[PDB]
Amino acid sequence: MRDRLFFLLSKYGIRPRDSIGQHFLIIEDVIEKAIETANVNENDVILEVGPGLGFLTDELAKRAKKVYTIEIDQKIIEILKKEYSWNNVKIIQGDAVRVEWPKFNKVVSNIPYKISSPFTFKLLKTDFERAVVMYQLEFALRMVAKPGSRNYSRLSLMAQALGNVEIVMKIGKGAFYPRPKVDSALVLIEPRKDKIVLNENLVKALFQHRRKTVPRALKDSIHMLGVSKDEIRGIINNVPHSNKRVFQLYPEEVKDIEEYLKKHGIIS
Ligand SMILES: CSC[C@H]1O[C@@H](n2cnc3c(N)ncnc32)[C@H](O)[C@@H]1O
Ligand SMILES: O=S([O-])[O-]
Ligand SMILES: O=S([O-])[O-]
Ligand SMILES: [Zn+2]
Ligand SMILES: [Zn+2]
Ligand SMILES: [Zn+2]
Ligand SMILES: [Zn+2]
Ligand SMILES: [Zn+2]
Ligand SMILES: [Zn+2]
Repeated sequence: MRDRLFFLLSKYGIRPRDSIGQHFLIIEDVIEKAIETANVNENDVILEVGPGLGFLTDELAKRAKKVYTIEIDQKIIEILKKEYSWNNVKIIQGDAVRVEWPKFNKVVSNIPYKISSPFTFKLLKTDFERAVVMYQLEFALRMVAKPGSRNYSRLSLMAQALGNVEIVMKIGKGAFYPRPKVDSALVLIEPRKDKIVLNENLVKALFQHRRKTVPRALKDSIHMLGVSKDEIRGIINNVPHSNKRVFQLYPEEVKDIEEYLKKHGIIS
């Protein structure tokens, strides 16, 4: 399967990456394991991103009703059309972060690592049942980080606010060409049944400097928006969870800051 990649790459005379965050999955058992973890059946409509040379895509097309696969490289698409004969796959040309997504109930995909963050935020705001995606292990660990831990960040918060996230297994670096410098991780995401929907400008504001207390953080980001300090100082000194640093906040605690600011005219 590494061999099949080498033969496809030479056949079309193409180099195995345009960019730095890109690694082809080349173990059949990790593919079949992503698919079994996702429970892909003949009724499911799947989104995939960065199909590469169609290894995962081919397996998804045997099992699902319909697959949409988003690919940025027009040269890769010409190869997927020549190399495969799928009735039920729709290749979409574009940056997966920018293009409109189709309706899908599931995602099964090895994410190019350069887009791990924007893809994840975009997905969490989507109506899906289940997603099984490959990331770097550090990024996956960031996604399951708990409030108050050192790697807890905007990503962690939103993942916990909107999803249930488990790392299914470590994936060895041996399993990609070219070999990454670190291991990847098979990650399951389901939407929370009881989502905590937070204002994105607020969260962005707060975690611009997640090391600050929540009063410092709110005062700085709202001054930056053009508002007098004196106009803001009182309202923000009565903000809930003021004894916390931003990186210690549960989604539930952000929600109360939001409703407090909403009530006091700041966010609208
Ligand atoms: C899965 S890692 C490599 C594959 O992802 C594709 N790819 C890389 N970046 C993006 C992107 N932003 N949107 C969609 N496909 C991408 C590349 O063209 C390659 O086929
Ligand atoms: O299993 S990882 O350490 O190669
Ligand atoms: O190049 S990979 O290690 O992100
Ligand atoms: Zn096939
Ligand atoms: Zn790091
Ligand atoms: Zn599980
Ligand atoms: Zn100033
Ligand atoms: Zn609190
Ligand atoms: Zn509360």
